[PDB]
Amino acid sequence: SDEEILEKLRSIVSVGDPKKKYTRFEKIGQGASGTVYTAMDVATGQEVAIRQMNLQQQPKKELIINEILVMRENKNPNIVNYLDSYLVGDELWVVMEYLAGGSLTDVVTETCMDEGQIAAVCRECLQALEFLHSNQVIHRDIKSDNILLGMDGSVKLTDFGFCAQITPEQSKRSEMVGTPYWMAPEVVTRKAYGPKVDIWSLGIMAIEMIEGEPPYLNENPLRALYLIATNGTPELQNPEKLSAIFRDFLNRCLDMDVEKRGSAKELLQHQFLKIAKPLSSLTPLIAAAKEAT
Repeated sequence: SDEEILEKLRSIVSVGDPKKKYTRFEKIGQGASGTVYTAMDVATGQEVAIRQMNLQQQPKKELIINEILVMRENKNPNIVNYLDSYLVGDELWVVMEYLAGGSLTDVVTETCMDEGQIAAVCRECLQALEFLHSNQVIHRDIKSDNILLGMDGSVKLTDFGFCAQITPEQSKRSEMVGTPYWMAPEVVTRKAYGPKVDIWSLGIMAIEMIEGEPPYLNENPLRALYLIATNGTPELQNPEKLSAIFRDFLNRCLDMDVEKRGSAKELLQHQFLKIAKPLSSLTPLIAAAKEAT
């Protein structure tokens, strides 16, 4: 009930108006997710990202409540920090830390990452996934667009609008929520998928870092899914150009047999991650992609 939803949100949020706590707002996005602004927390100095949503015109308010509750109880260095929330009438405000280095998408479409840089990003993403999976949370929409970067090269996962919480019982999901091009075959070829769908998506993200886009980006999403389900593990355009350990890492992330596919815990031990360069090695790419917008 819209009424119950407001009472639930009322219990979650901090009290009052945020217009006092933040100052130099600046409107960025304005999609259907609500209006996003950059602003400054006046008491800590921290620059933040604030999403304002008019509730009565928000579709699935339960997903928003789920998102806040999951973020609040699953804080981690590799996840964009959820800071606070406020409700002013039917206006809901969600405050997140702001990362000034844009997203991984900007980097893969505007620059050329070397293997040491790719290994670093893959490691940081796997750290977030091991943490989430160990806490029974499946992100379900892993893709470069959901990987935000700090100017210092910090790598953090965001957008928990489609996550799932599982248990011993209800250990598998079946709802199709992810972005087509990054979806694991089992999301389609069957029902009941588990945490490893995020590992598959990470593998597609690695392909993005190598080739600039996920396989089949050129195709209608509807056709991509059929291809993903019928072609299975994607073929690289120039596999010979990659080191043997990077090819092995990709093979483990993109295996068709879910049981065979690596888990986050297993992949954090992979030798490909050991060639990772310091995260600050990403700063030049981030700066280049920020300028080339």
